[PDB]
Amino acid sequence: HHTKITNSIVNLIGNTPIVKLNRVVPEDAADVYVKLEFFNPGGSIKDRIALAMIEEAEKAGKLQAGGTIVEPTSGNTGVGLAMVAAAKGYHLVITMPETMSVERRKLMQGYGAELILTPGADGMKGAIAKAEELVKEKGYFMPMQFDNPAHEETTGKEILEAFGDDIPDAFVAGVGTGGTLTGVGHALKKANPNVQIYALEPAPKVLDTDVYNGILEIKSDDAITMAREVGHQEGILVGISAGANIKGAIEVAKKLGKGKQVITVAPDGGDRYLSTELFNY
Amino acid sequence: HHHTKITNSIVNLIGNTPIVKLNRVVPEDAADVYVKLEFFNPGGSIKDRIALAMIEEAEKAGKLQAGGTIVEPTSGNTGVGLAMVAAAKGYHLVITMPETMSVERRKLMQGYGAELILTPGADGMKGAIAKAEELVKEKGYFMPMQFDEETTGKEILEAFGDDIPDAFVAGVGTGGTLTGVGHALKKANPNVQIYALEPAETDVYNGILEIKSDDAITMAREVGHQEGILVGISAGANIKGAIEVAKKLGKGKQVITVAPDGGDRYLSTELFNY
Repeated sequence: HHTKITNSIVNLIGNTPIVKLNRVVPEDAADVYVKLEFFNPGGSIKDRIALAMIEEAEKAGKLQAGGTIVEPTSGNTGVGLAMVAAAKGYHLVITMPETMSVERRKLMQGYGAELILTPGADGMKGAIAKAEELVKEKGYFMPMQFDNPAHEETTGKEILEAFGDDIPDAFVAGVGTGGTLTGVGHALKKANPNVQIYALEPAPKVLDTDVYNGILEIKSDDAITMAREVGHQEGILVGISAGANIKGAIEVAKKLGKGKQVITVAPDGGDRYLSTELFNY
Repeated sequence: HHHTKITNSIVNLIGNTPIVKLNRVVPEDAADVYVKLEFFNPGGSIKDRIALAMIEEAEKAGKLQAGGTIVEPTSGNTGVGLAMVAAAKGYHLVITMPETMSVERRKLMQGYGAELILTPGADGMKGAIAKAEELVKEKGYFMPMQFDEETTGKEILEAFGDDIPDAFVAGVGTGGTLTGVGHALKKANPNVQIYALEPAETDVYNGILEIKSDDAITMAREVGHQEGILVGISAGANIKGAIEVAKKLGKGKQVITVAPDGGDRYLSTELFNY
């Protein structure tokens, strides 16, 4: 059956659908499928990685029932975690600059996260320190950031779940640091040694490429064009970052050729870009 | 077996938003309450699957051909789902609407390649209906008729995941959806009780429920906090009604309701205090 009945919201975390593109892909390319992460507020790969870390903390005794998660976070990262935290039944404390995520914080608060606004003057440093202080002072559990070195097994399984156990010939995604992408690269590589992993960037900033086959750069105007094409032709209203990913995925698809599979991700919907030249008309 | 779906087409997701048990807000001695999370896909509603069903029926009947045009009137929160559906389907879509329609909603519709025809703001939905009807009469475009079949039934049942509850609760709307749902569910289970929710002020509804706005907001906040599902006010109203029904049904039975709206849409409102 197409409509899923599930006993818990937690089963949905990072489990947004993976959808074939049927109109914008060249006839001679690999198939391009897009994980529609923008569907569901806790619907990203990163979100299920965050759920994994929470489960592994339970397993390692480091977080017990009616405990508190503390996290120096912002954006759709913090929204995802707030979703995850409330889904799992834990009190969540988010520390952030007062200057960061006007209204995106109301989203976090909507999931019953406790927000601690740190002074603008320090930025992220002030937020990190306050979280660190809260660990030291209140005995809250702070997730280790994925990017920094100092289980892998549960991580891999969780990533595989977010893929629906589909192992592509190539995966293409945006990066913050590249941390998430590295974890994904590792998990996919376990299942297919030949998988190609591509970081996508817009047209200091220095990536760790150890697990990557390629860094792809996409022009902003191209990202917008691709997004509009997906909207019009596919009926999936993707954002600019999604559009950038789709454009990248197609490039890789043209190289791979017929009968291969490329997976990419749509982190963002068109909704977020109402002010931009995405919505001309 | 697998939680992430791999799918060949976006069309397969239309009306197929997940049905999720509430685990915290419902008394243990009540029926279970499940909520169709319609807001977690832009084409994710029951109404959207109904619209796809109508399109497929027109296709099969030849009332809509390849390279044909769908025309539909719209106002308020309505039109985005259809635009999704049409672009998914590969057809030209013409949407008629009062010039008083949200620029936001319009750009969304345009984002899916919809052609917008702005009808006089003074004539509201009636102007939009007449223009749509005029376009049917003039150019032979196909109008769904989603405004104030055996395969219809089956498609509604698919939007339920073939889960037939003891009770279903939803907002009245214009009439369309709730009527169709009530027929398909009663055909499937003659025992089913249907409840129509109204804002506190046919043969299909067993009961009319009224839920005060304050109640709706409180419910929605509790769902956000306790369940981790950021629902809107109208969802809150539905969940409150569902629980009331659930309390009367008792342990071992099932209430299905719908979340039409996310919390997102209400950042201005009493929902976001703090």
